[PDB]
Amino acid sequence: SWEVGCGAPVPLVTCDEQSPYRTITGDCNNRRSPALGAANRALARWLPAEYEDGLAVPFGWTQRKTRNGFRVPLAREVSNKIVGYLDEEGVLDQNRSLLFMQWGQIVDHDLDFAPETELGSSEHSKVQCEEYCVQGDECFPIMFPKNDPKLKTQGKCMPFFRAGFVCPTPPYQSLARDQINAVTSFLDASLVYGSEPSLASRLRNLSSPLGLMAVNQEAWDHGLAYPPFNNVKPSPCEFINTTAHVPCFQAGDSRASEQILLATVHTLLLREHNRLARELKRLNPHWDGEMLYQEARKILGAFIQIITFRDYLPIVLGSEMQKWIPPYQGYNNSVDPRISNVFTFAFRFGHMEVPSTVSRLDENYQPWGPEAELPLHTLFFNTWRIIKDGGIDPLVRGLLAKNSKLMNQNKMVTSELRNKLFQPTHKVHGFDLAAINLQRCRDHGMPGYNSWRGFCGLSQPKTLKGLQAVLKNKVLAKKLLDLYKTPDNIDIWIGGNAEPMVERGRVGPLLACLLGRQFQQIRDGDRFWWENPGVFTEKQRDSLQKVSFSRLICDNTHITKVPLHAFQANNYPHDFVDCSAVDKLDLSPWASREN
Ligand code: HEM
Ligand SMILES: *[C@@H]1O[C@H](CO)[C@@H](O[C@@H]2O[C@H](CO)[C@@H](O[C@H]3O[C@H](CO)[C@@H](O)[C@H](O)[C@@H]3O)[C@H](O)[C@H]2NC(C)=O)[C@H](O)[C@H]1NC(C)=O
Ligand SMILES: *[C@@H]1O[C@H](CO)[C@@H](O[C@@H]2O[C@H](CO)[C@@H](O[C@H]3O[C@H](CO)[C@@H](O)[C@H](O)[C@@H]3O)[C@H](O)[C@H]2NC(C)=O)[C@H](O)[C@H]1NC(C)=O
Ligand SMILES: *[C@@H]1O[C@H](CO)[C@@H](O[C@@H]2O[C@H](CO)[C@@H](O[C@H]3O[C@H](CO)[C@@H](O)[C@H](O)[C@@H]3O)[C@H](O)[C@H]2NC(C)=O)[C@H](O)[C@H]1NC(C)=O
Ligand SMILES: *[C@@H]1O[C@H](CO)[C@@H](O[C@@H]2O[C@H](CO)[C@@H](O)[C@H](O)[C@H]2NC(C)=O)[C@H](O)[C@H]1NC(C)=O
Ligand SMILES: [C-]#N
Ligand SMILES: [Ca+2]
Repeated sequence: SWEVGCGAPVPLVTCDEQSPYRTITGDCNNRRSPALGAANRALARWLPAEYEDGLAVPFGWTQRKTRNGFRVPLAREVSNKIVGYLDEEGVLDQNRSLLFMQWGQIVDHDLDFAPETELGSSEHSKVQCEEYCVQGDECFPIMFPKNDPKLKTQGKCMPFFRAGFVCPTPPYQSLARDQINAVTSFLDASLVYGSEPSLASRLRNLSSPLGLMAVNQEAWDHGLAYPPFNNVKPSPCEFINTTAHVPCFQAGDSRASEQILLATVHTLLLREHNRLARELKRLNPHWDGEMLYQEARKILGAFIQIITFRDYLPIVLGSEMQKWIPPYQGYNNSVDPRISNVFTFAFRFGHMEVPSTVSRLDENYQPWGPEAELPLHTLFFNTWRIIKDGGIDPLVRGLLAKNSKLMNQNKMVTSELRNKLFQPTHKVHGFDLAAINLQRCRDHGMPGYNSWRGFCGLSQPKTLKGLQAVLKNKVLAKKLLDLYKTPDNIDIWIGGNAEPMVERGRVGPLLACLLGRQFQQIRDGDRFWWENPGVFTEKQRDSLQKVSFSRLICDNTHITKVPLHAFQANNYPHDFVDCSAVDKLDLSPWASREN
């Protein structure tokens, strides 16, 4: 091999080994191999990387180089031809609420983040990439094709910087290049608490022995808290409304404010921790602050794993669920819990589930005000519509009463994301998420569609006729091959998402396999999985089975009408009940007695 002991982790940590609590970084989960699943380590490779020069140069970089004999097509062209559509009508998912899309994003943020590069405390190429579209070093621009309207209006490209990678931060030369996962691989609410000790400690309220998370001191939502403001300037959230001067929120994860509905769920989660910590202080007046924090935290981790595995996964994977995720049989220390590189692209099926608008509803679940429904592109990095325009309740009702967008082979990704995305570093609402997904697959050394079809034990299309049969669509198959010139070159993201959906699910066979095996691994390779004997007591697990997202809303908002099954499509008011009908989480089992 090339080094088995390489890298730039968090330095000096040692395992307690008989401690009830997860570490913040994820170290010490696996006794035998402590760094497994820890944050700031390389994403795992389930298959060897594919680079133009075998090591680090992505396909698409050199113009004369081919992949299997052909030029790879430009990400934006694939975007323009396959991914865009104009008419938003009829695209809604008739049996999935907007919360279905939004939870996907929460789970994702808990599992994987692959940061971009700097080594530019002040850079000037950071401007050579934007201003001039010059490829080079970590600038890998998305060039516009001939006849792209953004040419007329935007320039020659969209800037794009390669993903950070292990060992160093420098150009290098050891093993093939591996990207970093800056968060913990375990579903452990790292998105609320942080994945590094410094951020984790900054998010806490250490001014009092109550094990609380710090809340914003400038704004309140009917007596309920908001996260802290991230008071580092310049702020993306301030930039979108020079006048409101409302900054981004501070959470355990830096993307928290990417969009308003994401900021919203982060807020409920923060609020739930504090609720939990208060409740455990009435029950155990003798507990110190550290114990309150850790105990509340452990519960919150179990809520996220439960909602995810009991309510969310079954409706993404449908009939494939049991094929890839059998009933839990206990912790297996031989299982690799790392998130794989390919999963961070497979989990992006979610991009096709985002609708063009977001609504605010009032207490009768009717349009809230004259500007109730808003285009998604104005909600990127937008915290001012929250703080200054209703708080989170009207947003929360929207999440329950509105639908997600349905993946559709003819209508993939809304123009709100495909033409009008806002990137926190630049200043235009003019980027293309789809094109970015394609560029990123290449950046990350992904194998092609057929390599993954094979990995998953599925047939590999060698012909147009074969691709037609697999996609079950003549027209999609043909545009795809007019661009790629062989199924082997199709980027995993577009190939995976082009497959028709398995029965009672929302992803096709390939994605169901990639998703499925990954989820099986993080549950079975987790020493702190909630069902593993010894983590919780039996009585404690009997209480946890009764959690729901609907209850989380009742305890942390002023929404008083919710559905019993929040992920499916719900109509008001037939499918909405009063909060009193929804099970509460009983904490008596956490009552500790002295003698
Ligand atoms: C704005 C964005 C969203 C909502 C309006 C959104 C939504 C989702 C859903 C619902 C996901 C899963 C079900 C999901 C997964 C992942 N995303 Fe995506 N997303 C928005 C915007 C972005 C941006 C920008 C990125 C970074 C793109 C890049 O490559 O530079 C992004 C990424 C991801 C991602 C990979 C994360 C990682 O491992 O680094 C998902 C698993 N999303 N999003
Ligand atoms: C909207 O989606 C719903 C969930 O995807 C779906 O109903 C679900 O159907 C599944 C089986 O396909 C059932 O799962 C479990 O529920 C029963 C309760 O009667 C249990 O006893 C069984 O163990 C069973 O496995 C549920 O009945 C149901 N899921 C939930 C949690 O509600 C609807 O059919 C969809 N609506 C439409 C119009 O298709
Ligand atoms: C860390 O936790 C501290 C303890 O809860 C907390 O202090 C509490 O702060 C709130 C307001 O910030 C106070 O609530 C009071 O608000 C009005 C002022 O307009 C008063 O008139 C009322 O008495 C009301 O109680 C709490 O009194 C205060 N509690 C204590 C015991 O000091 C901090 O705010 C938390 N720090 C962070 C950064 O979140
Ligand atoms: C930047 O954010 C501003 C809010 O912080 C926002 O201005 C605010 O929004 C509207 C104006 O469009 C006003 O709402 C209503 O207020 C009173 C009564 O409540 C009405 O009489 C007004 O007619 C209006 O409908 C807010 O008062 C207003 N606040 C201020 C101080 O202007 C801007 O719209 C945001 N700008 C952009 C470009 O996003
Ligand atoms: C823990 O999971 C591991 C790894 O998947 C299992 O160990 C073996 O895995 C290989 C690879 O598929 C296969 O040979 C078998 O599935 C397993 N070996 C045999 C012959 O037992 C293992 O089943 C799990 N450990 C426990 C105790 O369940
Ligand atoms: C999406 N992040
Ligand atoms: Ca995590």
